[PDB]
This record gives sequence, C-alpha cells and structure tokens, in this order.
Amino acid sequence: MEAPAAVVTGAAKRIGRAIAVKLHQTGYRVVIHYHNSAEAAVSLADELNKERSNTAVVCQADLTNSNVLPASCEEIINSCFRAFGRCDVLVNNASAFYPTPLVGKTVETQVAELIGTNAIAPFLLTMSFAQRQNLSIVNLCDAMVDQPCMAFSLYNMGKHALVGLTQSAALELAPYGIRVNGVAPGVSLLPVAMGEEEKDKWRRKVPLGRREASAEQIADAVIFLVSGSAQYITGSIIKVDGGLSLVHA
Amino acid sequence: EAPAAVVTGAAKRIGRAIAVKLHQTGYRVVIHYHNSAEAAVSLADELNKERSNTAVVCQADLTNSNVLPASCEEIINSCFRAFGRCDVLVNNASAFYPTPLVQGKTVETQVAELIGTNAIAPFLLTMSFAQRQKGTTSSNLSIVNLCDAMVDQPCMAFSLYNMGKHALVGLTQSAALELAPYGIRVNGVAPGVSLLPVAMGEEEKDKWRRKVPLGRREASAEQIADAVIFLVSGSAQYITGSIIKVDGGLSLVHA
Amino acid sequence: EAPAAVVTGAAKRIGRAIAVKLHQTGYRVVIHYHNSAEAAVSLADELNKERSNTAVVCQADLTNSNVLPASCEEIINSCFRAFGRCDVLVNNASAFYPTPLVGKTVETQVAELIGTNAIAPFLLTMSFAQRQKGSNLSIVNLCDAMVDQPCMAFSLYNMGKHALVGLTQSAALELAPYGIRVNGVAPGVSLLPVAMGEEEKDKWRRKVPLGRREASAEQIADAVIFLVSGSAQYITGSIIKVDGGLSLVHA
Amino acid sequence: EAPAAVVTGAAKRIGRAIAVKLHQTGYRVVIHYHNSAEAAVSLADELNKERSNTAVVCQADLTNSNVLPASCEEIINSCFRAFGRCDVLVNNASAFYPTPLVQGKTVETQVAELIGTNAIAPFLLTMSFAQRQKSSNLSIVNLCDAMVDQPCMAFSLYNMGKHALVGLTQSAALELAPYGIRVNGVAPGVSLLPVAMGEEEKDKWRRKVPLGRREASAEQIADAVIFLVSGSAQYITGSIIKVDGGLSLVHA
Ligand SMILES: NC(=O)c1ccc[n+]([C@@H]2O[C@H](COP(=O)([O-])OP(=O)(O)OC[C@H]3O[C@@H](n4cnc5c(N)ncnc54)[C@H](OP(=O)(O)O)[C@@H]3O)[C@@H](O)[C@H]2O)c1
Ligand SMILES: NC(=O)c1ccc[n+]([C@@H]2O[C@H](COP(=O)([O-])OP(=O)(O)OC[C@H]3O[C@@H](n4cnc5c(N)ncnc54)[C@H](OP(=O)(O)O)[C@@H]3O)[C@@H](O)[C@H]2O)c1
Ligand SMILES: NC(=O)c1ccc[n+]([C@@H]2O[C@H](COP(=O)([O-])OP(=O)(O)OC[C@H]3O[C@@H](n4cnc5c(N)ncnc54)[C@H](OP(=O)(O)O)[C@@H]3O)[C@@H](O)[C@H]2O)c1
Ligand SMILES: NC(=O)c1ccc[n+]([C@@H]2O[C@H](COP(=O)([O-])OP(=O)(O)OC[C@H]3O[C@@H](n4cnc5c(N)ncnc54)[C@H](OP(=O)(O)O)[C@@H]3O)[C@@H](O)[C@H]2O)c1
Ligand SMILES: Cc1ccc(Sc2cc(N)nc(N)n2)cc1
Ligand SMILES: Cc1ccc(Sc2cc(N)nc(N)n2)cc1
Ligand SMILES: Cc1ccc(Sc2cc(N)nc(N)n2)cc1
Ligand SMILES: Cc1ccc(Sc2cc(N)nc(N)n2)cc1
Ligand code: NA
Repeated sequence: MEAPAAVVTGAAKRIGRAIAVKLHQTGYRVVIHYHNSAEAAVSLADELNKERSNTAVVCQADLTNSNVLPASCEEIINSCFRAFGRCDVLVNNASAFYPTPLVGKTVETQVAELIGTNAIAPFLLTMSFAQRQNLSIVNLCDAMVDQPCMAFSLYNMGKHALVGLTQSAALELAPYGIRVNGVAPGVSLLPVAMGEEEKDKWRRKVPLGRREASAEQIADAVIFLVSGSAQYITGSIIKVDGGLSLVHA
Repeated sequence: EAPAAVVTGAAKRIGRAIAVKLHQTGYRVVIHYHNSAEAAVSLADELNKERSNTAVVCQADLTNSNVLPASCEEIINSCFRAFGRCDVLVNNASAFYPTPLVQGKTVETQVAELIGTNAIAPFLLTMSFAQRQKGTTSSNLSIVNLCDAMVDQPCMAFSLYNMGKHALVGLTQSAALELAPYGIRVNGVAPGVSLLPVAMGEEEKDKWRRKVPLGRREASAEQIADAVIFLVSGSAQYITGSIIKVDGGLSLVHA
Repeated sequence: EAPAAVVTGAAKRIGRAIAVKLHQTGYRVVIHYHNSAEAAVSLADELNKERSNTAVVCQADLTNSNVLPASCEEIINSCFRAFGRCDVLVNNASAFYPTPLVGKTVETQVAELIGTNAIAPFLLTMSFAQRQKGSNLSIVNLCDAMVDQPCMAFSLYNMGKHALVGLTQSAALELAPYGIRVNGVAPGVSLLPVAMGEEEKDKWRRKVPLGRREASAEQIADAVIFLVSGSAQYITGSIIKVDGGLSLVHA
Repeated sequence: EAPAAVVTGAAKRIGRAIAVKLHQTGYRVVIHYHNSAEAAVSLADELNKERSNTAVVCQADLTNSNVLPASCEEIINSCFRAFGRCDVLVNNASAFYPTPLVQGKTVETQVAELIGTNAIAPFLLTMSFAQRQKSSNLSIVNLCDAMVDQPCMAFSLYNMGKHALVGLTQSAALELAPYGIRVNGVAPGVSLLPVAMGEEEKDKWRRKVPLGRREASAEQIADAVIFLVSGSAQYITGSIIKVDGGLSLVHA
C-alpha cells in the first residue's frame, strides 16, 4: 500500500512512544517494538488502530547481545514487511541505561545489555533494513557523550559506538539512497521514580528554559530527519539539548 | 501579525532561497545586500507582488571597520522600522577566497572582509538583535548562522576564511549559552557543497559533485533553506547551540 | 623499583615498538600476544638479554565472550606475578577487517571487532584499576585518527574505535581520583596491512601531507611514551592524533 | 648550532615557563612582550646568565590594526637577526576578558584586542615564519583552550578568537606540511588563574578538576609544548593536546 511504514524500537513508553505517535500522525504505519512492556505496547497499538485501522502492530524482542540477536533483528525488520509490505524508516530508540563502575549482573551481562541495546542491535537492524531494500534511519544518541555520567562507561561506550555506526552507515548506505542520522537529547524525560529534588537539579542546569525536553520535542527532530525537508542530510546528529552540553562544570 | 526576519546577503543564491522560503512560511523579510542591488530589488518586488508590504531591502557592507557596529545596528533597525518586530536573524553573507600563507588586496583588507563577514558582523548583528528585544510567551526568537561542514577538512590556502567560519561556530555556541535566558535560540546550518561558484568550470564542479556520497551532486539552495526553516520553526523550540550539517555525507569521506 | 607495563598485541608492528620503547625507558614489560607466539617469545628474549628478568609473555584471545573478563584479569595478574606491580596498560591489540552492511558469522565479527577494540580495553581497565591499592599510573588506548572519516564497509571496526574514545573519556573521569590517567594515541596511516599490495600502499602514502609517507611504529610509540611520562602528569582524557595531517585532507 | 624560538607574551606566567623550558632544552629565545618590559628583561638576564647571548627581547602590540602585519614581521625578523634562524614559533600572547552580548572600551577595540591577539596575530606570525624559511625540525605551537566548546558565560569574542585559532592550526598544518613545518596546539583547562580572581573563586575552579582538584602549573603546560617541538613529535601536525586534568569531561 501507499502509506510508508516505520519500525521504532523500545516504542511502548516515553520517547519511543512519542516518536511512534508522531510518525503515525504524519501518515506512517508503525511497528511498535517492545521488550518487557507488552501491556503498554498493545495499548499504544490499539489507540493507533482506532485512529486508522491496520496501521500499527507490536513486535516483541530482547535486544541484548547474544548468538540469536542477528536473527531477532532480522525478524523485527521482517515483521514490518509482513505487516505493511515495506519498511521506509527505522528508529533505533531502545536503550539500557545504568551504571557500571570500574572499581547482581555479571560484567558480561552488563556488556551484552548496554552495548547490545545501544550499538549492536542498531547495527544488526541497520544491516537487515538495508539488505531488504525516502528511506532513512534515525539513531537516538546522547548529547552528553563527551561529558558523561560518572561510572557509566559501558553505556557511554555504547552511545559512542552508535555515533560511529551513524557515520559509517551513512557513508556506506548513501549509494542505496538510505540516509542515516541521529538525534541527541540532553536531558529529556527523567526516571519517574527519581525524586523531584534530583529532577530539579538537572532541570536548573539547562540554559533554555531550565526544563527537560518533552518526548514530543525529541520526536519533532526525528520527524524532520525522516521528512523530505532533510533529503540531503545524512551522517548528521542533531542535538536537542536546550544548551545543556555547552555548560561548563 | 506575521513574524519578520532579516537575511544577510539575500539577493541571490542560498540567501535568496532562505528569504523566499521564510516568506512562503509567512515571514516578512529584510533582504540585506551589499553589491547586488538589482537582484535584491527584483527579489523584493516578487515577494511584495505575492503579499503586499512584506519585503524590504537593506544595503550594507559587512567588512569589519569602526562603523560596522552602526551598520549592523541599522540592519536590525530596518526590520523594526518596516515591520515593527524582528523575530529571526539569518547570518548568511560571506566572503570566500584564498589567502595563501606563502607567496591587489592588503592582508588587513582580507582580514577585515573574511573575518568581518563570516564572524564579526554575525556577532554585532547578534548583539543588536538581542538588545532590540529588551524593549518588547508565544514568541519564537532565533538566530541561524550559515556555517561550513568542511571546517575541519578545509580548502587548501583558505586560512582566513576557515578561521572566520570557526569563529562563527564559537559565536553560535557562546550566544546560544548567553541568550538562552532571553528565549533566543542560536543555531547553525553547515552546507558541504551547495551552489558552486559562478566562475567555476564544469569540469571542476563535477570533481566536487562526484565526491558526495548521497546522490553525487551538490545541495540545492532550497535544501539548505529547509534546514534553516526547521531551526526557526516550533519543531525546534528546544534546540539551541546545534549546528546541522547538510552535506550529503561529504565530510565523512576520507582523502 | 623499575615500573612495569602491559602492552596488548605486542609481538609485532606498533605494539612491538611500544614494548621496546617502554623497555628502553626502564619499564619491565608484559608482552601480550594471541597467535604470534614465536615473535612474542623472540621479543621477550631480546629484551631479557638487554636486562635480565624484565620481560615476560602472556597469551590471550581478546575476542568478546563470557570468558573474556577472566582472560583480561589474567593478563593484569601476569604483570603482578612477574613484577609485583603494574604501572601502565597499553591497549593496542586490534582486529581490523571489513564487515559490509549489504566465512565468519556476524556474531563472530561483532565479538572480534568490538571485543578487541573496546570490550577488552574496558575489562583490562577494570582489572588494572581494581588491582591498584598499592606513583605515575596510566593507561594509553590506541585509537584511530580516521574515526570520523572511516574506511568504507568497516562499520563494526569503526564502532569499536568510537567506543574506545568513550572508554578513554569515561575512565579518565572515573579514575582521576585514584591518580590513574587515561589517554589515547590516534594513528592515521602507520604500518600498512601486511596483505595490502604495493601500489595500494603507495596510494595511501601519497595522501599524507607531512612527508607523503606512513608513520613508523616508533613515531607512534613516541606519543605513548610521552603520555606515560612525567611530562604528561596533568594530561588525562586526551587523544593525541599522530597522522601527518591526514585527517585534515578533504575528499 | 642551536635552534631558536619565538614565544609571544613570554614575560610572565605560561609564556615565561615555555621560554624557560625551551631555553633549558637548548634553544635560543626571543622573549616578546607588550607592556611587561621589566619582566621581559629580567627573564632575558636570567637566561643569558646561564648561556651568554641566547636570549633577546622584542616589544610589540598584537592588537589588530593597520600596523599589525609589520609588527608581526618584526617579531620574526628579530629572531633571524639575533640568531640567524627561527625554528619554533609559540603563539601564547592573549587578551582575555568578557564582552557581554546584552547591555570603557568600544566594541571594535574589544574585537581588535581579543580577535587580534588570539587569532589575527598568530595568523600573521605564521605567515612571516613560513615566508622566511621558504636535519630541520620547524614547528609552530598555538596556545588554545580546552573549554572552547563549554565556554565562559559572556566571553563571546574571546571564544571566537580561540575557535579561529583552532581553524588556523588546522589550515596552517595542512598548507605548511609540504614545507616540513608542523603546526599544533596545546589546550589548557585551568592553569595559572587570573591575578584579579578572588581566592574563593580560584578554589571553586580548582575543585572542579578531576585530576588532583588543582590547576595546572605553567611548567605542565610548557611540558606539552616541549613535546610538540621535539623530535618525538615529528609526525604530529594539526593536533591539539588538551592539558586539562579532565576538566572538559565534567558535565554541568
Ligand atoms: N530520557 C533522556 O533524558 C535521554 C537522554 C539522552 C539520550 N536519550 C536516549 O533517547 C532514547 C529514549 O530514551 P528513554 O528515556 O525514553 O529510554 P528508556 O525509557 O530508558 O528505554 C526505552 C526502552 O528501551 C527498551 N529496552 C531496554 N532494554 C532493552 C533490551 N534489553 N531489549 C529491548 N529493548 C530494551 C525498553 O523497552 P520495554 O519497556 O518494552 O522493556 C524501554 O522502554 C534512548 O536511546 C536514550 O539513550 C534519552
Ligand atoms: N555555496 C556553498 O557550497 C557553501 C558551502 C559551505 C558553506 N556555505 C555558506 O552558506 C552561505 C551562503 O553561501 P553562498 O554560496 O550563497 O554565498 P555567496 O554567494 O558566496 O555570498 C553570499 C552573499 O554574501 C554577500 N557578501 C559578500 N561580501 C560581503 C560584504 N563585504 N558585505 C556584505 N555582504 C557581503 C554578497 O552580497 P552581494 O551579492 O549583495 O554583494 C553575496 O551575494 C555562506 O555563509 C557560505 O559560507 C556555502
Ligand atoms: N597500522 C595503522 O596504520 C593504524 C592506523 C590507525 C590505528 N591503528 C591502531 O594502532 C594499533 C596497532 O596497529 P597495528 O597495525 O600494529 O595492529 P595489527 O598489526 O593489526 O594488530 C596488532 C595485534 O593485535 C592482536 N590481535 C588481533 N586480534 C586479536 C584477538 N582476537 N585477541 C588478542 N589479540 C588480537 C594481534 O596479535 P597476534 O599477532 O599475537 O595474533 C596483532 O598482532 C591498533 O589498535 C590499531 O587499530 C593502526
Ligand atoms: N591561564 C589559564 O588557565 C589558561 C587557560 C586556557 C588557555 N590559556 C592560554 O594559555 C596562554 C597563556 O595564558 P596566560 O594565563 O599565561 O596568559 P595571560 O597572562 O593572560 O597573557 C599572557 C601575555 O599576553 C600578552 N598580551 C596580552 N595582550 C596583548 C596585546 N594586545 N599585545 C601583545 N601581547 C599581549 C601580555 O604581555 P605583557 O604582559 O608583556 O603585556 C601577557 O603577559 C594564552 O593563550 C591563554 O589563552 C590559559
Ligand atoms: C538525568 C537522567 C535523565 C534521563 C534518564 S533516563 C535515560 C537516559 C539515557 N541517557 N538513556 C536511557 N536509555 N534512559 C536518567 C537520568
Ligand atoms: C567547492 C565550492 C563550493 C561552493 C563555493 S561557493 C562558497 C563557498 C563557501 N564556503 N562560502 C561562500 N561564501 N561561497 C566555492 C567552492
Ligand atoms: C591504510 C591502512 C593502514 C594500516 C592498516 S593496518 C591496521 C589499521 C587499523 N586501523 N587497525 C589495525 N588493527 N590494523 C590498514 C590500512
Ligand atoms: C578559570 C580561569 C583560569 C585562568 C584564567 S587566566 C587566562 C585564561 C585564558 N583562557 N586566557 C588568558 N589569556 N588568561 C582565567 C580563568
Ligand atoms: Na562530520
């Protein structure tokens, strides 16, 4: 059919959910990938299908690195083709985020989760996306990669690797007409359980309005990058951070 | 009431495309120019034919000098005089030519033109833009600087031009930080190769085109304008201090 | 009270020159290797001939797996076993080969390219830091000046090297309170791949503004020596490009 | 015989340390100064006491003006006159003060000083240095700033000048590589604090630095310059070495 289709990873909640909704509002059919949040994913799909029948499906997968991750990533892309006959956009949003101090989970599990979700799964999804082909990929990066959270080495390594993928894939996929870009939030949606006192500490550091980005503001940048208004843009990462990364210690 | 924009060096090429696209989006525009009077007036006539009293021209040299601050203050004042407001500033005007380090313009003229157009004038226009707002919620004020995706892999023998564009990156960042509390966003658009020089031969143009991964061709002026329009829009209201490369992957390509 | 250094992938090429220069500077060295056993033992022999009991070898595969943490721990332990201390870690070992997006399985390619270039450095950094509770301690990561202008079809490799820049920064921040500095050296073109043909090698050489030639291994090693030295005691989280201007050259 | 170096702004603080360490390494030195004649001569006297006729001074204002090209030519010429050669240029002199965007010196004077010292003078000195050349180890070292991407509030012009200096470093490295002239930078974070800065403010800055919660000594900055001019950096050009104790890694 004539409406384009997008895969959004980690789409049940928060930023991924807002991205899925905005893509849907723009006219895309969506694959809502999720790991543990089945109820939320299904709720979103039902909402979107109420708006337009047969325009949303869910796809469950763990994006932890392992021997089966390549197959899992191939399956996610295939789900979009099975549902909608095409796959125009891939949004790599899903992400593990927790500290891994240099000095519970084994360290190999932490590597698998943090590097898998933030870098390896994006790479494998990118491979599967390209092999099956205004086509574009958008990677959710992090404006703070050069001024990282203390004791978040593996997470930071994963997001750095994702910048490399964005560049490498933009270069390699350009001949196929597939653009590859990034959106780099600073502080957006905070953890719900984070105390407001801690939330406000982060908010007050942001020059532009002393507030976090909404999920919708992050989604707006993704929508620009997949649009016809970005058709010469490839290998670019758009910071959406309210000036946070410009603020010295 | 429609918002108003100043676009420097807007008579032709990329600056014209930005002015046109802003005007199509609903802005009133000040078309600043230096030598290209006929082209500036022609553009303003076309825009005014589309919507009466929505375009004016403003002449100024943006070469650095002791009067440049007054010239820059006057450009911003022209927008307020014509339209009663100034919501957007686009720093597009630019001198571009080689200044070899080893060997009829004096070097001091070259510094004045290359650093003036690309960096000092943007700074002064930024100051004047910000100061004029002090006499004013639904507002959406911003500045867009035309940067250069190739600043870290520069053209051979273009040191002063390169220095000017690096300075413009610094201004983008410094002004984003300092003007955020006033609700003025400050961002950049960094072309790779877009409209090639008028005097460049076709063989040389094709040499540049063939290096671009995405389509083996230069950006259209409209493609560059699209990124400016995004940055001024409500879809970018949390974006400040960002420079969007619009280069078809050119900067990713090794030697 | 000679300090001791671990250099990964030290049997040949750049890692060998690093081990040699560290030894010349007065370090005792652990020559880590994977497959190049003969070269590793030959080097240790040369170094021990110069100063007895100053070099040992340590074999390990640095491919990512569930045993990699134990392997990395063992490398660091080998330094303490031999020398009773470990002052310097040089993360040099590296897999480098294309992985196009469009008979190794992709999972093996991920494990080798991301393991050697990023995960092993991380685990070795962890083990190095945790063994320190007893100076001029530092870590040097061999990065790549071309990470932002990467080789076509080397996505996994490039991801690994980007991850290595992240580790360098993150570990510099986190280990600064323990006095452990963490920096990088980023070659452009240095010793060319053994499998590369002469015409192709010459193509790469001609790209380099400063002398139209590749860096020697000794030139790369000179920057490592500086970073571990007393003349770099306030330097942490810095990556020194050693590329003859190659990265400045547009397409 | 011995190589020769020009260090701008060499009478005090970081520039003085750089000149001292180059001299100790075996260089003859031109000590450039603007207002600090007494300190400049005191340094030369100290260095000449160590090795006769190995240090001279050169006065010049590095503010941008119509005479700045001539002034920069003279600084380079002074090295050739004293020592018959000029192997190293260190661009250290620098104006540093706020220039707020929203509201003493006029703005154009502030442009002349901040952009002149931090960028235009280095460009003109680079040009003169290269023109006068056209085995050897010729290089230029620019004193940059590790904080350029997380700048001081209200320091737009200073920041623009330092960004321009990054651009010069890269452009000149590319263009001068065929002549065997390397061009690099050293980027301090917090080193010797402003003389006017209050002691409590100094401590606020010190406590931000991960590596030792202190500023860099001038000698530590000089150590990186020494490396860059040495034979141990013969393949290094277009590189900027941060010497910041991890300060630039620390988020807000
Ligand atoms: N929030 C911010 O301030 C911020 C700042 C910088 C960057 N970003 C980036 O923006 C993106 C969105 O951020 P966010 O805060 O919305 O993310 P988030 O809530 O932390 O995580 C998004 C989703 O990732 C999925 N996920 C986590 N582990 C997974 C695994 N092993 N396999 C498959 N999926 C997994 C989860 O899906 P299920 O719930 O279904 O399990 C989760 O809902 C992320 O890439 C993040 O790094 C966010
Ligand atoms: N074209 C590209 O491929 C490319 C690549 C990278 C970056 N960019 C950037 O994008 C912007 C637009 O590029 P472009 O090619 O359209 O620019 P351009 O044609 O070279 O110049 C734009 C205008 O700048 C004005 N200008 C030059 N010197 C001036 C002075 N002393 N005072 C006042 N105005 C002066 C001229 O106005 P008058 O004609 O009225 O005299 C000219 O029409 C520039 O900032 C440029 O650096 C372009
Ligand atoms: N050469 C250059 O032009 C260049 C350019 C940019 C960056 N670099 C970086 O500089 C460093 C040294 O470069 P180089 O060319 O000397 O490296 P190299 O020869 O390609 O590799 C160095 C050593 O890495 C070891 N290694 C490879 N896979 C391994 C594995 N699975 N487990 C354990 N060790 C493994 C090998 O040891 P065994 O031989 O014992 O098996 C090999 O001898 C690398 O990090 C490289 O990425 C080099
Ligand atoms: N100190 C730090 O923490 C720090 C941090 C980042 C970067 N840096 C950089 O490191 C370098 C040295 O810093 P510093 O603190 O030692 O510098 P500084 O004391 O502020 O200035 C050094 C010298 O610059 C000269 N100078 C200033 N204006 C001049 C002019 N118009 N004409 C000619 N010379 C002029 C002065 O010479 P006279 O005294 O003879 O007039 C002054 O002594 C500078 O480039 C600076 O930006 C320093
Ligand atoms: C201060 C703060 C802000 C947001 C979060 S959620 C988060 C952040 C991130 N970079 N990646 C993912 N996946 N989730 C946690 C702490
Ligand atoms: C390869 C090429 C492409 C476009 C141009 S026009 C131009 C370029 C620029 N960076 N700034 C200005 N002002 N004009 C010249 C050469
Ligand atoms: C142009 C060129 C020069 C040297 C090599 S060898 C090499 C390079 C690399 N970046 N990592 C490793 N491990 N080995 C390959 C290509
Ligand atoms: C936190 C701090 C530390 C040192 C200074 S002195 C200074 C700094 C600079 N960047 N340039 C020059 N020329 N002088 C000012 C503030
Ligand atoms: Na780039």
